[PDB]
Amino acid sequence: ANTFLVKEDSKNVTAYTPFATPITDSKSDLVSLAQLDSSYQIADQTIHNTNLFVLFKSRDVKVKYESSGSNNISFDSTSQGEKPSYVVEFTNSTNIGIKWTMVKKYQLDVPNVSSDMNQVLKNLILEQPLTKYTLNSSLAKEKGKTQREVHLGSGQANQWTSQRNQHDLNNNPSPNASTGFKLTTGNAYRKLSESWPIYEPIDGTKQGKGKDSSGWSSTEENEAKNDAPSVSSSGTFNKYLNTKQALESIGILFDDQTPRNVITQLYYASTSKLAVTNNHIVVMGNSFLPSMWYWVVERSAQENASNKPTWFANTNLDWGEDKQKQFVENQLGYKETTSTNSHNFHSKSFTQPAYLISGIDSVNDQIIFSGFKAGSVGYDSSSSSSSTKDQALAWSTTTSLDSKTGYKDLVTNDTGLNGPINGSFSIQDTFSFVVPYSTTGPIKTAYPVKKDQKSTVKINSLINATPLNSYGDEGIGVFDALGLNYNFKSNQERLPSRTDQIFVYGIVSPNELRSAKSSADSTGSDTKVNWSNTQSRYLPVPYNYSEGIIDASVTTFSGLKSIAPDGFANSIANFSVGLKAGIDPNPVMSGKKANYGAVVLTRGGVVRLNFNPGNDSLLSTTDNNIAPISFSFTPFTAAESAVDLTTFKEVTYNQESGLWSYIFDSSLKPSHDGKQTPVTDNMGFSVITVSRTGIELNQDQATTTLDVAPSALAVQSGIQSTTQTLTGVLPLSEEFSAVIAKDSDQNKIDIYKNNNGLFEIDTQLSNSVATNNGGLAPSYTENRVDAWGKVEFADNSVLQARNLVDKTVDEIINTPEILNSFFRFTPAFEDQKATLVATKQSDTSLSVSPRIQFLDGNFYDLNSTIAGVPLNIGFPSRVFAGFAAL
Ligand SMILES: OC[C@H]1O[C@@H](O)[C@H](O)[C@@H](O)[C@@H]1O
Ligand SMILES: [K+]
Repeated sequence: ANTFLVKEDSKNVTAYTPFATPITDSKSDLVSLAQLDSSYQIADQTIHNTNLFVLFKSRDVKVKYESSGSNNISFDSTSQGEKPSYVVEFTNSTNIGIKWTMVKKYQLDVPNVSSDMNQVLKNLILEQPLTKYTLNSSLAKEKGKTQREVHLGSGQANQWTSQRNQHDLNNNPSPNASTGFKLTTGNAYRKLSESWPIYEPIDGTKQGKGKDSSGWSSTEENEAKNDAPSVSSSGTFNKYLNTKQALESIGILFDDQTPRNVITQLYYASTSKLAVTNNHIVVMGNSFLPSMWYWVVERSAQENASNKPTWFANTNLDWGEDKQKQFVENQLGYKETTSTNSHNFHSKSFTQPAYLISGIDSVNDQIIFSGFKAGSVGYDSSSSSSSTKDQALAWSTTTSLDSKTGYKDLVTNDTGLNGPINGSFSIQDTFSFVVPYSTTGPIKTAYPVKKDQKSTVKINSLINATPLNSYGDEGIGVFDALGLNYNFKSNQERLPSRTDQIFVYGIVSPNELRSAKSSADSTGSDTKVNWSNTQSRYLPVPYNYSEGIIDASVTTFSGLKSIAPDGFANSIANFSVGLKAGIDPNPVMSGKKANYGAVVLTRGGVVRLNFNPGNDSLLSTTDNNIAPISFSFTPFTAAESAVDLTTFKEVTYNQESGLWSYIFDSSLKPSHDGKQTPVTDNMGFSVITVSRTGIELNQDQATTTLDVAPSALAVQSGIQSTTQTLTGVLPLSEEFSAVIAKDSDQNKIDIYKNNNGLFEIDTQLSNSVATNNGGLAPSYTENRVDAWGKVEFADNSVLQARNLVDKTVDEIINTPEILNSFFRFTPAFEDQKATLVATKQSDTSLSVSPRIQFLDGNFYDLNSTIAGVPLNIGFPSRVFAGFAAL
């Protein structure tokens, strides 16, 4: 397709030429054409093999979770909420213009619930979602019991050394290590059948009700409402933010002022992104809410099937080592043959149940994904003298200082594997949050349930709204979240978490997508998928997005000062958006296959994912000292960091340039603040351009293997505005972009020109391109250097003067270099090219008409079409006469 598809609104897609003009009648209500009702909106769209695949979801959708029976998750079929999300394949049925017709329609059904799964879902609890306005202090949660309070009691670290052997804690130096955080204050935690509030606590260390749902609605909700009342009032906001409009902006659904139940929000968020292969449609969730499931649709699915989603809790990833998997699985909750009705994901042999998915794409017949591990830990829901009551069980898993430095060794270090170990330690006359070693034998970690309460205790599963496991308001949590934990060695290597701020990526083969479909369709007990072409990576938020961190008074989440420039009030929770794959246009040594990669934005930088196209694997190298070479992180400068990542609108890739274009649109900002103040900086847009860097695979015998990861560079391109409403950005070429925007209520075309890496508006080219006189393409004027340069034809007297009269028309016509001498071209931009096309008119004469490059690098002439429609640009023709018939 010689066209650009532009989503004009939530229902309509219009086809645009490279001249930034709409193809007449191309505008299509794809919702109406999918035979869906007006409550449906376009979530995402992609081209595969010339057909258009669109993901729809409905603002009317209602889902319920019933703890008993066994079709536990269903749509609310009463009223009008039986509104599943749909993928639709459209094909263009005309050779002239655009007429979308529906080919195939696929319903995304609610997930199956096994007996085993439903025992976990029963007491599953989920944090209220993170917004734009969530503060470091909002996330902060009350520090839980120490490891020795849980095990021994109110009863002294004098008896810590005598006793740690009777509680499986041999040689453990960390009696004062935290066992997690309290669920009586903080961000609201709610079951699948409950609703999140519109209120966020300013200090979650004091003002939340956490999971104390019943406390919230009888006591604290009234307080929050009087403090933080929705705009018509104006309130004090001493204690609570009100983020209703910010919740709406991230796809939270509402019955008036009340958010719909969690299961509804999960389903609605879960149908956000699609990708398409020869055999499959894959649907995944957005970067804003955790998702617990994803669809694998078989494109052959009969004309009307219910395509079942696969649980992530049934989807085993390779985390890079078996050990990196154990760290995640051990902190999911208490496993035990001995305990009763104590059901969590770990105890029921499930794996990591939730991700904050960056996006999904396809290259060749492979699916590529990335996301953040959503924090998931056990909590103690006991009712009576249980010490950890109403407490989440979570702990830093950050590698000790003594660890073998060399990635393999850093990430497989035993520190905090089975339970708590870090807090604070003064070695010599200096200090560390990290345990200084990994004596009388090997150091032991144990799960913070004391031996006696082993058979009585109720440890259930929760899911956090961010990539942090541990919200506890201690020093280590800040250092875990911000990447500040360093060894004291030679080359001073950074010590990673493997539970907090963990990024996940992979490539998924068609067989691997087939097992997921088989897991989703499992009768009875849960079937499992293994995805083996996957990795994880400790990816903290840049420490320089915070201020005033003490060391040389220890700062925790409740006092940590955000200066985060990227649209988030918080400086501790990482975020990712716009994963996108592309084939490298740069040739490879022959007998090897084309290179491909993907990129994704995270807070403070771009990540490059590197694949080996030989066998559609993660790129790797033989040495385990150097870090999985499938991942590279390049930090942003100030200009990239100033971009509000919550305004991400779309990402395209151009195979000719080998460049990614990330579009940001400020109209996506919410109407109002957490203080209910109208947001006024919602005008404008921004483009970030991503390019590959480093030595790429298979250039020459030398680079058949690599021991340095290819990476990417994100550059705020110069294409931005604080004044215009965006309609679209057309990346015509590496040298040019067209922006369609409105100042008033009509669409204006701006041409941005790339000057040595920086895009600048070119007002003369803009005026040339915009002067199309209501046609599809820029006008042509003889006397003007316009979008088409300027052509001056030689006079007819050049034939006689050059003794070309002694040549025939047929000779001249088969000598392109003679007929390049019948004009002088002035280019409008450097290296714009032009040739003359010749036509015999008689035995003695011919005409010539120019063929001229536009900004896209394509040649146009009298016969040019877009979508089969003649452009009728207005190129001249010139007769030359007096040639011989020899
Ligand atoms: O158990 C920890 C203790 O080890 C002993 O050898 C020292 O007396 C203390 O300085 C230290 O706090
Ligand atoms: K011209």
